[PDB]
Amino acid sequence: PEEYLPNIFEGKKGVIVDYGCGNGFYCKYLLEFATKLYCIDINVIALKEVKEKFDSVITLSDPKEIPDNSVDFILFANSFHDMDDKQHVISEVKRILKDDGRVIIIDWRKENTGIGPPLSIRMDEKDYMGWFSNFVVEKRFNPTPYHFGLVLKRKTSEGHHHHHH
Amino acid sequence: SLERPEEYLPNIFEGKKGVIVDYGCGNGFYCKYLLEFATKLYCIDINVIALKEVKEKFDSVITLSDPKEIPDNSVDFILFANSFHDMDDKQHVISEVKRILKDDGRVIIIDWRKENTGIGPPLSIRMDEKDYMGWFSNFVVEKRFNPTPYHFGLVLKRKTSEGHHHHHH
Ligand SMILES: [Zn+2]
Ligand SMILES: [Zn+2]
Ligand SMILES: [Zn+2]
Ligand SMILES: [Zn+2]
Ligand SMILES: [Zn+2]
Ligand SMILES: [Zn+2]
Repeated sequence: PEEYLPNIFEGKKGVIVDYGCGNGFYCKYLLEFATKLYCIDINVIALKEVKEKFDSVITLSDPKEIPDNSVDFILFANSFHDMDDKQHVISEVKRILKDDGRVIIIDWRKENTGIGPPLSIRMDEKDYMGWFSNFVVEKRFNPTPYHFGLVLKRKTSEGHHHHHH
Repeated sequence: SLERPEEYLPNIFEGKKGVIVDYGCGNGFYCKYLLEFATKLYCIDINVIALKEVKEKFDSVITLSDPKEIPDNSVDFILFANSFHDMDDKQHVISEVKRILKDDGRVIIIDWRKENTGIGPPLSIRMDEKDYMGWFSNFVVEKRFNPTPYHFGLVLKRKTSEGHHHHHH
């Protein structure tokens, strides 16, 4: 995790959102790069466990109170596939992310791996880029043999720019 | 500046730097004074642009439309500075005040006296001590102070309770 994360945040420390933190695994690895760190999760127990370890982290049930055009990186570590309200999620990601921000996807490979979650709930790159349709992949990486990783960025737009700042 | 908060805030906060909430922060007047005392500072206001101006000037401040995302039993001081009397959902506000405040937390009220002082908001919308304690009825006044000659000021603590303590921690 040290193996791959620094490559991604190496250049630019900033406002990070751990979107669907559950486990709380990735938080310690994000704190080193974070001016502010938000952890968002619908599960209240999971949020308590994080507040108990890490007092500086802003815990939220939902991204509503994250200001518009304020976020540098959003991480979905194994979290998006079973998240509720995927449309609302994508819509909030677009609102909170700066024009120059990045979305980081880490999820299980769409293969029988033996461990990890049920195969029917798993998504692959092509599935992610259906939901994240205003984005394009900028890098790929391999967190473990059973996972994949994307770093995503907004499609360059020429139309109007209605994204509020 | 009619209000000179350097003259009464320190006496309140001195012993006890901590988690503070400016509830109805509006103007954002009190923020610089509260920053020198807050381990965390939350600013709450329904007015979306008022919050914007607070964000533009004070980046450590956590701005919220509402106190929902503030954790249970996590707060030391809550300030209501000229803000309760016209606040929406007063019973929802008291309820949230009770949920987020610690057992030993304090509520600070500053508001306009309920007489015609010429300056200030219309006399009809104003509340005195007695009005405040109808809303903050699980609390008692611990100290009183006079921020200005047109304002009153209270420091409030929770009533001591013999019974159950259902307040989640
Ligand atoms: Zn715990
Ligand atoms: Zn829904
Ligand atoms: Zn934009
Ligand atoms: Zn402004
Ligand atoms: Zn209402
Ligand atoms: Zn309690």
